[PDB]
Amino acid sequence: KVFERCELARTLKRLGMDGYRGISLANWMCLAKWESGYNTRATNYNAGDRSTDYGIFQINSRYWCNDGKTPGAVNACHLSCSALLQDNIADAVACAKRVVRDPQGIRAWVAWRNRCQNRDVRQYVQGCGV
Ligand SMILES: [Cl-]
Ligand SMILES: [Cl-]
Ligand SMILES: [Cl-]
Repeated sequence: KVFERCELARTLKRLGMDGYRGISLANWMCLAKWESGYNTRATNYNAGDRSTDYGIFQINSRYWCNDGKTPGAVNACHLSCSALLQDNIADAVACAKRVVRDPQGIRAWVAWRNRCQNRDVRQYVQGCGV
């Protein structure tokens, strides 16, 4: 599914994302907008390294989830990558929390550095009741 902005924002707040390891809700919103345009079924194959990025946060199969088809991969989220293609994003959120427990935090996503870091991301949550 393709979330609407404010419904997403409340969905993520319910799932404990606001201020998770120091990360405001707006940053997560910015990350989701730029990774997938709020589309849980979004995928991107990386021909270069044989990995795939899954779902609304575009979580990569090499490190985080299992798809069976990525060399030398580990599954730190302990999930099938299919869990990251669901309408219900709880599993994707749990995995995203796990990504940011590692030592880069949100910096693990390059789209966040490009499109979010040291920018004014207030607009993402404006009007949403969060
Ligand atoms: Cl911030
Ligand atoms: Cl699973
Ligand atoms: Cl679902």
